[PDB]
Amino acid sequence: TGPRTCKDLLDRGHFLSGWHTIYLPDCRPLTVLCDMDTDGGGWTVFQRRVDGSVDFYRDWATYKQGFGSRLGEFWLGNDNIHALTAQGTSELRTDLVDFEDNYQFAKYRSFKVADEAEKYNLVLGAFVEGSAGDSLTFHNNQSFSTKDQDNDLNTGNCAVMFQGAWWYKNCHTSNLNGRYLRGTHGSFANGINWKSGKGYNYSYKVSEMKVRPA
Amino acid sequence: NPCLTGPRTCKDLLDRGHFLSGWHTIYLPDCRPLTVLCDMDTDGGGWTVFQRRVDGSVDFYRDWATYKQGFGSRLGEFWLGNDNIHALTAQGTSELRTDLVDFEDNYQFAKYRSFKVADEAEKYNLVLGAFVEGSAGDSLTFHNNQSFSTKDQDNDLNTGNCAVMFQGAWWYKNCHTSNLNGRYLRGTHGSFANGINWKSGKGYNYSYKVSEMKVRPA
Amino acid sequence: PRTCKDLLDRGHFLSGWHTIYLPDCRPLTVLCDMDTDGGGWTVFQRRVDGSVDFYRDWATYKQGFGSRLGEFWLGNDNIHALTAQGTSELRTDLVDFEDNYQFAKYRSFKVADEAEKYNLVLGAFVEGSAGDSLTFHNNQSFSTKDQDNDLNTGNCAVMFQGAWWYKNCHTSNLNGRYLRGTHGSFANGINWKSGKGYNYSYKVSEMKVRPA
Ligand SMILES: *[C@@H]1O[C@H](CO)[C@@H](O[C@@H]2O[C@H](CO)[C@@H](O)[C@H](O)[C@H]2NC(C)=O)[C@H](O)[C@H]1NC(C)=O
Ligand SMILES: CC(=O)N[C@@H](CS)C(=O)O
Ligand SMILES: CC(=O)N[C@@H](CS)C(=O)O
Ligand SMILES: CC(=O)N[C@@H](CS)C(=O)O
Ligand SMILES: CC(=O)N[C@@H](CS)C(=O)O
Ligand SMILES: CC(=O)N[C@@H](CS)C(=O)O
Ligand SMILES: CC(=O)N[C@@H](CS)C(=O)O
Ligand SMILES: [Ca+2]
Ligand SMILES: [Ca+2]
Ligand SMILES: [Ca+2]
Repeated sequence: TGPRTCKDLLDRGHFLSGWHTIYLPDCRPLTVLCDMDTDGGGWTVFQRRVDGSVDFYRDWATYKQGFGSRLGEFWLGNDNIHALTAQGTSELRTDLVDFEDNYQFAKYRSFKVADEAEKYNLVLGAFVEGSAGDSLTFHNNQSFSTKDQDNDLNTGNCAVMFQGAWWYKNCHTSNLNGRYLRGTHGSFANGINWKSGKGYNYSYKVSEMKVRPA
Repeated sequence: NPCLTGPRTCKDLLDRGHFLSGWHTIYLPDCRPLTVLCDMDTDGGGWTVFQRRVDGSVDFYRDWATYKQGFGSRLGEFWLGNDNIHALTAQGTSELRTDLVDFEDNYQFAKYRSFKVADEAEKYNLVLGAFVEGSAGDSLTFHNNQSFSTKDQDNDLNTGNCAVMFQGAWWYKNCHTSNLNGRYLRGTHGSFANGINWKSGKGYNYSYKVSEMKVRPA
Repeated sequence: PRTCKDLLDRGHFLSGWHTIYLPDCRPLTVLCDMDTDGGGWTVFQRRVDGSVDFYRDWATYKQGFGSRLGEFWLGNDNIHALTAQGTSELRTDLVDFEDNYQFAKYRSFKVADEAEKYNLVLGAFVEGSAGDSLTFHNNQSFSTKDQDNDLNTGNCAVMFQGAWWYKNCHTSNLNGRYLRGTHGSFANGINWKSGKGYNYSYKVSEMKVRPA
């Protein structure tokens, strides 16, 4: 048939990382970023923060379809992300870089997101390994919330209090779609924050969330 | 049959459900395929970007032939080329937006009702519609209905050579008030108006960090 | 389209990833430098920011590694395939941390297949402000940390943290560590000895081929 993941492509001898066009179960094309280097390679990347050039404080319609630049930061979009994580079993990996260049990460057994009707519900496996600690199981079975759509289990607005979008609760222990605040920041838990990573007051330089059939 | 069944613009591609910026190949009026950068993010999406400065890696002080055909890198800085820019904006009405960024991460912009450049025979004459809006202020209306000039081909209205004088390439009049193809001078410079300058923006003595020029069907 | 020069001829004036066809007609996406010295160069190595680790083994250099988005080594099999039929000039481009440019050029450039240990076959130096720091390495095997093929009793890949056609050991070390300017450490950076010497590591390095 044809390539359906970055796993396929790597196996087919595409060894350099970059944008490749894979085929959704639905088929229908869809060009994605492939990380062929990290942890044996073949990861499809749906989120990337690198320099704070793209504004992530976006609404529902935008997160649905995705936004950003293949040239920089981006969200692959929730419909795509669902299509992508729906049919085998993908394992999520997160990669975080502080402004020292100390890498830290988190690996998870499985990773699925429900369709838009299910509100892009997070179905997270269990923390495997990762020097950044588990700052995401906390958000299991919890709908995705955006500025123009409050779904969080909180009386106020998590998306707005911490200026981001996430599967918020009351509210978060992770906030990778938050403000790009450049290292330690006075403001509270509103940067690119990994609770168990560098706490609620440090915003990483680099954030990447990627998948790969386990 | 791909000339017939492909997209004509970055707008078409947005319509067909490409929401990420990047290089897509579109088909020009003469059926010729061309790979352009689509900015799908800014002010609505569907812009075809034709110039981009960002880090000063590419040298923009080039002769006529090179501006004609295009030069640079999809990976970074670039000019799409005068023939292409003309073919883009010939049959139809396209609006132009200018995006700018300084070294303290201020974003500004300027937008224009229409934007057309003639063919080479007409020396890529600029035909600029009215200023719509922008925090950058207007620094392009001044250059309306002027020829494009390079160092090795002078078509301005200055007794001298603007392109040489201000080390760029533009629809120079006498001489300029914007100079987005000037030297990558990195913030405030001591040299006069030879940077990537937008006069109503940060004047003749500050060169921006980023510049982008893009078109969308009006 | 069989090379980047073909593509330039067909009106592709911007540098970027295009897919060409290997002489056996296998497709391969390569970086085409359409700007330098007349354009048409297929790029097979690139350092620029120090984000990729170049201190790799034989398998990894054989197949290629890195990102289209940044730094990479096209892979030895591909570099062989590319320089297999005909004659290809080599250009080495170097940029320092004051943005000064230096280059080197060579009449011809060929690397043998894996059997002959990706042996280096180089033509005459023609010119370049970096000076000739590659001829010294002509007719040598490629070495990595795990497969030592040099003419030194020790391991050169390990001694100078890179991968090259090491003799005893090197006068160029472009796959060395990204050390960022002048370094006290001896000869283990992105080093071109006739250029900035054994103690300066360049900001940018590119190695490219084009039909002669
Ligand atoms: C664009 O500029 C040209 C000159 O390059 C203008 O030409 C002049 O136009 C006026 C009419 O208002 C004539 O009286 C002059 O004699 C013309 N000079 C030349 C050299 O032809 C032209 O008018 C401008 N066009 C527009 C649309 O403003
Ligand atoms: C905004 C951005 O990240 N773009 C750069 C990243 S290297 C580019 O590829 O030109
Ligand atoms: C951020 C980046 O890479 N630039 C985009 C704007 S979203 C572009 O104009 O192509
Ligand atoms: C022909 C042209 O414009 N290119 C020149 C600089 S003017 C060059 O890079 O050698
Ligand atoms: C990215 C590349 O290979 N070349 C660029 C700058 S070196 C260019 O064509 O201007
Ligand atoms: C190329 C290289 O060194 N690879 C190592 C890990 S980086 C290996 O697992 O064999
Ligand atoms: C966009 C960019 O320059 N980053 C490269 C670094 S080698 C990458 O994504 O791998
Ligand atoms: Ca609420
Ligand atoms: Ca003049
Ligand atoms: Ca040895």
